[PDB]
Amino acid sequence: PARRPFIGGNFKCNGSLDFIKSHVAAIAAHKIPDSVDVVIAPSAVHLSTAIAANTSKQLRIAAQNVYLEGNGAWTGETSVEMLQDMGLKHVIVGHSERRRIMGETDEQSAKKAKRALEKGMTVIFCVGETLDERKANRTMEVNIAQLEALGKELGESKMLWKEVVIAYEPVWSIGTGVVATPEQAEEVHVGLRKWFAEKVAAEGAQHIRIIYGGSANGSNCEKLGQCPNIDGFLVGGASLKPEFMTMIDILTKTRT
Amino acid sequence: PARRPFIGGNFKCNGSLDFIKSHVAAIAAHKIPDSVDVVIAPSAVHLSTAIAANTSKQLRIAAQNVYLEGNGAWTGETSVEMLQDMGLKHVIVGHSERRRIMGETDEQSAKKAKRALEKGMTVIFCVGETLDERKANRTMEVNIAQLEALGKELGESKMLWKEVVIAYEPVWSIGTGVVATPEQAEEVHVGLRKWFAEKVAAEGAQHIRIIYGGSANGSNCEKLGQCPNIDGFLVGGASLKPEFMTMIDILTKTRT
Repeated sequence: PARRPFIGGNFKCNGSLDFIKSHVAAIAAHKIPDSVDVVIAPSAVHLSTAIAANTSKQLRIAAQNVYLEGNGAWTGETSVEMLQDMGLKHVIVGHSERRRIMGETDEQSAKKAKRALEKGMTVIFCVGETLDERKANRTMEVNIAQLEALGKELGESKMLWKEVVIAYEPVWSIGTGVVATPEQAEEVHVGLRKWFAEKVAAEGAQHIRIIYGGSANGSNCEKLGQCPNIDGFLVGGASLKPEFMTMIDILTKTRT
Repeated sequence: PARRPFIGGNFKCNGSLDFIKSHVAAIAAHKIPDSVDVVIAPSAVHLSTAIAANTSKQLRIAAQNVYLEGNGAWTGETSVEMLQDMGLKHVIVGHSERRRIMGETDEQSAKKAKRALEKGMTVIFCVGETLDERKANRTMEVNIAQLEALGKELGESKMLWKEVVIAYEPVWSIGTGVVATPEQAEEVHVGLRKWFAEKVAAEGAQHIRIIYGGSANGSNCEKLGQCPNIDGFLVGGASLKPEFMTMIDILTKTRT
């Protein structure tokens, strides 16, 4: 059985008010089919501007991060409550920039995800290995460890996992212009799906979306989208460009 | 010679869209004199809502945090460029919640501050010791170390320091309802001003604002404001309440 395809655009720390207005309008003007989930994640200060600019009935706005506590004395942090008050359904958790550059631990990412999921959000949960870890032949060990941390907070819970979208982004592919080959990406996605079937649920493994990120763009996404276990993309740099819309079209054509 | 008094309200991780609209309107309706700087720092997702609600010609909106890189691949982070594009002049850097709970290092806080100052922002730079550090009689050593980290990035630079407001908030006073006595606070502020005179500039020490935070509220702020070296307040919990306006009035009456 199959999955609703998913494409997310992570703007990261980019944008101005004028850009958000113009780019969100451009995406919203694209004919987005009802058969694919399309989500964009502007920087936190731009979320309300993006929501106001979003005239699409399909496009959804997401956050790039959320904290693991509710409202309270957490200077600089955003709560799930704040995001839901703004009408958001989606949030990115555990992006490799936060894990590897900003010191977000496996347990911290897992706790953020659990809190968001328990409150009814859809979490795009990111995992991935560094070039060093892949050279050491620890690719699956690393990715599985990141997921087992979420598993520790959610276990086998049903429908905690229902609204998880796993995003595999090899760290060596992020912003480097070095995309994983379809073979390399599919191999990891197969491994993640086997892990899910074994440690969570066999039926659940058939339904969970596992998307690929890391230098995914309009030129390479068709071949990735043709891989049985790659349900779509988490797009960084290309999400700031008109080619993001081309990717939506390619994903639709290849997987619906 | 003397200082323009400064009062900042840090909302921390609190608020909904409706609250921001209503509370910013309430503050903006207060008669704020031209003689005092009054700044409020909503959560990042609420900044644009607060800016739209702010009809005051005196009140300024500030951010609670900013990253130490420009725009780029920093998922979950906000750049100085983004804040300036939104028209903001002020940012809180090095809040003790970020230092002590979220692992922001002295050097990281210093680098954030330097970047913001170089771009023309006013930085509310927070320092403070824990109860453990004070028990160990290391209060001044800790606070000075946090400032020397900024000094390392700015040195004796003129007018890098011109737009710094130092905020002393003993960690044991944050959200605990245990305010420092005027005697305790003034003693630290004297120490910080002596440090500034010795390590930065004697004339500069006469002009830099050093504000107190940590359970400051409408009931205790007059006695603090009467201390020669306490130029105002960084207000947490009370900034979410109507008593914030009472504090503005008390600060004006005591220091102008």
